[PDB]
Amino acid sequence: SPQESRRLSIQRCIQSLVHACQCRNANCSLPSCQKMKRVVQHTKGCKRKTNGGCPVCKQLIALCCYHAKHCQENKCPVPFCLNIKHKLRQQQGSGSGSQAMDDLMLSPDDIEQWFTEDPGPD
Ligand SMILES: [Zn+2]
Ligand SMILES: [Zn+2]
Ligand SMILES: [Zn+2]
Repeated sequence: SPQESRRLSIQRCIQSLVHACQCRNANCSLPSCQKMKRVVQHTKGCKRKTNGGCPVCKQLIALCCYHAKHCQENKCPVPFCLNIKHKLRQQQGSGSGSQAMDDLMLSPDDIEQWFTEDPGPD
């Protein structure tokens, strides 16, 4: 199924995201660690975050929201996860399922563009 490949790509980026948020080795050798650290340091200093119109915060929110549904830690390292878990425990309570029942709202190859074609000089 294409949903398994989609879940695998999203899980690649979610593991890279939680890794990047807990990575005390900052100038790390992992490829997606450095890609996630760029967008995490960006959004922490941003003023147009998803609610406004920022595409990098919105694209980071897509993977952080997919992550937060499954995450169960008291104080997880991901910046948006805590906020998303609080609103989801208030609204949904029971979280989300697996594979065929997941946050399938995005393309798995497009997540690889979100960290390559993001806002900057040209
Ligand atoms: Zn790292
Ligand atoms: Zn932003
Ligand atoms: Zn989390």
